[PDB]
Amino acid sequence: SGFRKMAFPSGKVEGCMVQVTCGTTTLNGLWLDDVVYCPRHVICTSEDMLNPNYEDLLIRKSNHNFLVQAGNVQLRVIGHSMQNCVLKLKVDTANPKTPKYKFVRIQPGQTFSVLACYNGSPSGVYQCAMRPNFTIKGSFLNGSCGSVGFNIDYDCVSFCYMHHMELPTGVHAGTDLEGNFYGPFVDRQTAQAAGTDTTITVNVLAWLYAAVINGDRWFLNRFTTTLNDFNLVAMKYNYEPLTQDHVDILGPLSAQTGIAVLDMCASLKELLQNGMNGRTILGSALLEDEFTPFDVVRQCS
Amino acid sequence: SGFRKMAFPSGKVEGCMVQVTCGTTTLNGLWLDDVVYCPRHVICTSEDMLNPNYEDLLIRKSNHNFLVQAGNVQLRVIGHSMQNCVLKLKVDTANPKTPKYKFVRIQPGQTFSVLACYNGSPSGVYQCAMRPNFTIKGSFLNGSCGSVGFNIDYDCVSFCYMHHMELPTGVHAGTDLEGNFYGPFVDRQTAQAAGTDTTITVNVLAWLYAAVINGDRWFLNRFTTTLNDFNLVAMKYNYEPLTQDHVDILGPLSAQTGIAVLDMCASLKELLQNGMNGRTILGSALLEDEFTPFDVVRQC
Ligand SMILES: O=C(O)c1cncc(C#CCC2CCCCC2)c1
Ligand SMILES: [Mg+2]
Repeated sequence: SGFRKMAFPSGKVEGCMVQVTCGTTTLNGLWLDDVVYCPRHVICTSEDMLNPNYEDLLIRKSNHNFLVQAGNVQLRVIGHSMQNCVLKLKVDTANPKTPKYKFVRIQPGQTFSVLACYNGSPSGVYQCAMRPNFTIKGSFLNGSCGSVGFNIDYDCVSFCYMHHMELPTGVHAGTDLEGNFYGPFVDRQTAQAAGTDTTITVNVLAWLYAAVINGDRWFLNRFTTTLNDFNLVAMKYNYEPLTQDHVDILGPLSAQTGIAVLDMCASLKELLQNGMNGRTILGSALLEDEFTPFDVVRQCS
Repeated sequence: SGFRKMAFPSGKVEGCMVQVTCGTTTLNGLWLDDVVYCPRHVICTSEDMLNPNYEDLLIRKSNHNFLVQAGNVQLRVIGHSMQNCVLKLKVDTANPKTPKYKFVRIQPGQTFSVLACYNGSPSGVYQCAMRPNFTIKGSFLNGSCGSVGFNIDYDCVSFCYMHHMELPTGVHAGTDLEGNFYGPFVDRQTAQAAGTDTTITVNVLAWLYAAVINGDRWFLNRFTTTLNDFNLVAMKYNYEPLTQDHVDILGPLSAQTGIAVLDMCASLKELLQNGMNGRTILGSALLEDEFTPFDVVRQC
C-alpha cells in the first residue's frame, strides 16, 4: 500500500549528463552517442541575452570554444549546429552508456521525471507535470539549465524536456529535445510571464481513484452526473474541461474500483463545491493533479 | 527557486539491485562487493509466518537453495550467514558496479530516498522520512521486500534502510543494513502496531525557514516563546518535543534569514492555532515535516 510522488529510476539518464562551458557560461548537456545536446543560450553573454542573434552568435563561434567535460574526461567538439533552441555539439567519442532512447514531445497534463544537475553533475530527481500553461513547477537554482525530463517505458528512455529558464513567478520553462519550446516563451531576457494556470481534471480523478484503492473512501457518494453538467462545474473552478477521451482513459480505474467516472466526478463536484471539511485524501489537504491515470495504475498495480 | 520533495539520483543503487529466490519466495537483494543482502524472511514458507525459527530454517539450507539473479545472469552462491534480520549471501563475483558506500543507522526525523524494486528490477524512486514511531510512509506492493533506502554524499552511498514488511495501517517497517529493525518491530506476523505518530517539529521549522528563503513571510508574527512553552503547546497538536539539539541544528538557517529559532517557533505556534486561512506555504496547505535542516540547505 501507500502512494507517493514517484520518479523513474534515473540511472540511465545519469550516464548521459555532461558539463558544457562556453566562455563564462557553464551549464548541463545531454550526451547521446556522439552528440551533446544543450540550450543554445550557452553561447550568449549578458549583453547577448537581451536581444540575441543566435545564427550570428554561432557562426562567429568555432568548435574549440566549447569545453565539454564528462566527469573527469574532456570531450573534444568536432562540430556544432543548431536545431531550434537546442545546440547540438558533435563530439569525437560516442557515449558508451548511451541508453536505448527516443525524443518525444509531451502534452500538457502528462508527467515526467526531472534529473536536476549542476556542472554536469546530477544532484536530485523529482516528478512533475507539464502544466496547462506549459510551465513546470520545478526546483532549480542557477546552473540547472540543460537538466532534462524523461519517462521510461521498457528499457527505452523517452526524453521530453530540457530546462532553459525560470519565470518571475518561480516556475520553469523549457523545450523538447528538438529545441521546440513548451509554451509561448523565447530564450531571451525579456518580460515573460506564465499564463493563468488551471487544474488537470483527469489527473485529480486518477488520484481520487488512487485514494480509493488505498482505502480512502469518505468522499464517495450515491450520485452520478453527466459530462456536460460536470464540465460546467469544472469551468467554474478553473479546472480543465473533461472530455470523453479522459473518461475512456480512466476506464480501468472505474472498473477496478466499481466507481464510474461520472460517479467519481460527482464526488469531485461535491469536493469542489463544499471543500474537504477538515478531512484529507492521501495525506493532502489539496486536490492533487500531478498524477496521470497511467501513473496511478503503474504505481498501484 | 521552487521546492520539491527531491530524491537522490538512483543510478548508483540501481546497479546493485538483484533478485533473490528461495523456494517459492522471490524478493530483492542488495549486491555490494561479493555479498548479497536481503531480508531473512526470504527463507520462510506460509507455515513459518507466525513464529518462524530462523536458525532452524536456515540450517536446513545449502548455498544452492538460494538463486540470485543479476539482470540476466545467475550469480553463484558460495556461502551464507544471517546477521540479525538480514541474510548475507556470499557470491562468486564481486559486483563490478559497487559504488563507494557505507552502512548508517538513522534517527527518526532523518530523510532518505527509496528505490522501490520488484524482482530485482527498480520501479521508482521517492523520498521518505523515518517517522518518530520508527515507521516509514512508503509506497510498496507485494514483492518490494529488500528494496533499500539511502542518501548519497558526494559519491558515497550511505545505505540506511531495507524494507521488510507492511503494518496493518499501511505504513512500512524495515531494518538497517546490519539487519536491526528500526523501532520495536519483529519479522514475525504478530499483533504489533506502530506507536501513535507525531509531527517532526524540527523539520517543520526547517521548512518554514525554507519558505522565508524562497521569499514568503506572511506567517511570521511579532512574538517569541520560551522553549518549554513552545513544547507545552506543540505537544497538544501531536508534535515531537523540540530539544536544544534541534535549536542548535537550526542555527545556520536562523542566521541566513535573520529569524531567531524561538521566533520561528512562535510563528509555528500561531500556525497550529490558526491554520492557513486558505493560504499555502511552499505550495502546501499542510505543514510539511519530511525536509530536514540539512535537506533545506541543500535544495535552497
Ligand atoms: O514475502 C513473501 O512472499 C513471504 C512468503 N512466505 C512467508 C513469508 C514470511 C514471513 C515471516 C514474517 C516476515 C515479515 C512479516 C510477515 C511474517 C513471506
Ligand atoms: Mg458518486
